[PDB]
Amino acid sequence: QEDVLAKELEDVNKWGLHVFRIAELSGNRPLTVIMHTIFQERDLLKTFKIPVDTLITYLMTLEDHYHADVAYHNNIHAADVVQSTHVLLSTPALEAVFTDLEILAAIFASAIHDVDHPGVSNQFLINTNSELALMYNDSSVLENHHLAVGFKLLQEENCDIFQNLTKKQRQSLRKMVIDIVLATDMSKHMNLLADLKTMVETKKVTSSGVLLLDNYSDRIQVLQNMVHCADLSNPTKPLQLYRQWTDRIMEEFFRQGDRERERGMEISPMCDKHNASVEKSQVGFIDYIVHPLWETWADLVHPDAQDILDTLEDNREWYQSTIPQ
Amino acid sequence: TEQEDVLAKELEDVNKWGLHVFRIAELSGNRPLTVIMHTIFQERDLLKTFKIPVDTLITYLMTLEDHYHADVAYHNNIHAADVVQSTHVLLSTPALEAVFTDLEILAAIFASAIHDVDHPGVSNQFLINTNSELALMYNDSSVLENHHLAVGFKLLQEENCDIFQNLTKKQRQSLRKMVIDIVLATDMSKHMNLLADLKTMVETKKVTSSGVLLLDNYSDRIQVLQNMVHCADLSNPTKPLQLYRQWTDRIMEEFFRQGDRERERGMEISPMCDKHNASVEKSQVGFIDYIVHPLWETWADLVHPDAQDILDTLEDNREWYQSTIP
Ligand SMILES: COc1c(O)cc2oc3cc4c(c(OCc5ccncc5)c3c(=O)c2c1CC=C(C)C)C=CC(C)(C)O4
Ligand SMILES: COc1c(O)cc2oc3cc4c(c(OCc5ccncc5)c3c(=O)c2c1CC=C(C)C)C=CC(C)(C)O4
Ligand SMILES: [Mg+2]
Ligand SMILES: [Mg+2]
Ligand SMILES: [Zn+2]
Ligand SMILES: [Zn+2]
Repeated sequence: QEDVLAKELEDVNKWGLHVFRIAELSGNRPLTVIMHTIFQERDLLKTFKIPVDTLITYLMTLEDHYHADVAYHNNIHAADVVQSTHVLLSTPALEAVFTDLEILAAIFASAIHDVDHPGVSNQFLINTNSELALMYNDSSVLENHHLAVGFKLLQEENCDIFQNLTKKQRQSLRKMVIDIVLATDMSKHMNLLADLKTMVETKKVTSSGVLLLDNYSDRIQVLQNMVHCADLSNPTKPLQLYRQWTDRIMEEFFRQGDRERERGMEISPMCDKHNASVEKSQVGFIDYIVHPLWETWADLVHPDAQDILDTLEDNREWYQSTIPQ
Repeated sequence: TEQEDVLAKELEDVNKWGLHVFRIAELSGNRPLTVIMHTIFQERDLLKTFKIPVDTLITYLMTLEDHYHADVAYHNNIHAADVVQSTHVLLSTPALEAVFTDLEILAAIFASAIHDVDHPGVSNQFLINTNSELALMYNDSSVLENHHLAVGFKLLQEENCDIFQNLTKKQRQSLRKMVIDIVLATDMSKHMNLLADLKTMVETKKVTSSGVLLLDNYSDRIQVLQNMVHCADLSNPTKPLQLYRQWTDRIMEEFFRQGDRERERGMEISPMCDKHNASVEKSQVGFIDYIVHPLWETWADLVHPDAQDILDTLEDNREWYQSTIP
């Protein structure tokens, strides 16, 4: 059975990894085993002199701080964004374009980017005068918290996986992770996409294929949009995976609407289990958010994302066909 | 009481640049922030306008004042009172008459009162470099300024402390957003972009048929309030010299104590923090020339000629410090 876990991990470099099976077979440890695998595969353990036991200790503490009773924003979603970023980092149109530290940053950021998520939105936290929104002054409330927790757990006993980075590497990695995770805030999607579009029209490439990014500002924009794409990758996965993501996000939204209802609060979009339209919402979210983003990312890495974009467009067509006339 | 008669006399100056804020601190039993805020709320009729019970106001003010550190030399309750009172004067400038609502006036004054609460006496960069809990909480981004906001709003929830209890929901929400926008703008790492934006507004300035500044939209209104409180924060070099000198004594002591901690730890000592390699006079001239005067000249332009005397004092003080360079 550990034998079967080992076999599914052999797809760690493929879009559409079997992450829910990996979660079941690993004892609800998909984040730990997928991060462990990606580090071994990318050889970051010896590139950055990380004790393997310290890696595992940190990964397990981190995974423990994802909430088991949150339907979508839990450790399976984290493991899925980690493995998804890992794939997008290997696109030929970006090969060896990022340093081993820029690679460590995007993967570490992916792993911590929703840690300790309570399963309600930033707007809910603001409207209920939550401790979180009070702490963070209503600005990227959750995303600041994910960062703070993800970095704070490094200080637990035998958890500092960056202990053998130089102090300048540590400060560079820290800034990059903060910049990336703060960019997962959906209220920053449109600016982030506008920036990605600008970068596509003025794009420059070694005509032989590989992309040419010269200054940090553009390279962090690509890592921000990359982890953002990974965060928004469910509708681009094989349909049986995507449908499971949809079930969970709707269950999580519906529980938030139940909390807004007990409180007499207005019910947020897609959180009213008595007035929902699950399929129309997915088609809508694809049309206005997910496809504009992934179309621009495919232009950026042309044609390396074509097998990702086709799947997204297949999944949009299927969902639309579940809506009667 | 004799001492209260004299405190009340000094508080008659609350509308004047160069109020004796240090005397008021002494005369009020180390309550300059409480007494100056209370005086200003009475002066602007804010307790009636927003139905603020006087006992609630005093209770909040005293709790807020308590959360400034009495053992920090500059970023303490006296600084807070001074910035409140300077903002109060700047709000009353003729070029801004009837521009801002009572709620905006309330926001600017409240932001000024809380804008450094629980300041530990060390810079953002120090808190980042020492991997402090604060910098870890706030991801190295406006670390202190986020903290001042969080503490200032949290204390409103203490027993009989919610001075905004009778605002409407919409009023509370708009006040909260404006205050956040203002206090985050006190982060000195935002100064250059803030001043560059203020320059643009001066260059494209619109006035009304009455000669008063015309502000069409939130973006321009909050930008003026942001720079107003930022000017009040950077107003020490514009005050009468005997006040300015005491502010300089205090910032240097607070900077020197951070430099000792930096030296204890083998860290490079931050600018102006090395008591063995300091040039107090030259640093004040440098700070005026590169930061304070560019700001105050631009603010003076925005409200021309309302602020000419403040600018003249700033330039006199600059010349005085310059004249003392050996
Ligand atoms: C309220 O606006 C909508 C909206 O009307 C519909 C939305 O539908 C979603 C559908 C989703 C998911 C969504 O993402 C939640 C999310 C993602 C990233 N960061 C925060 C929240 C949204 C949405 O986030 C989503 C949003 C985005 C919110 C903003 C402020 C731009 C996640 C997974 C799948 C299965 C694709 O369905
Ligand atoms: C490191 O940069 C310097 C610097 O080299 C010199 C500086 O001199 C100051 C002198 C000061 C004060 C300073 O302000 C500290 C401050 C103010 C507002 N918010 C945060 C810090 C600085 C300074 O803030 C100051 C700074 C920091 C500001 C910027 C633009 C990054 C405060 C009071 C008086 C007496 C006018 O002397
Ligand atoms: Mg998130
Ligand atoms: Mg400050
Ligand atoms: Zn996420
Ligand atoms: Zn200040």
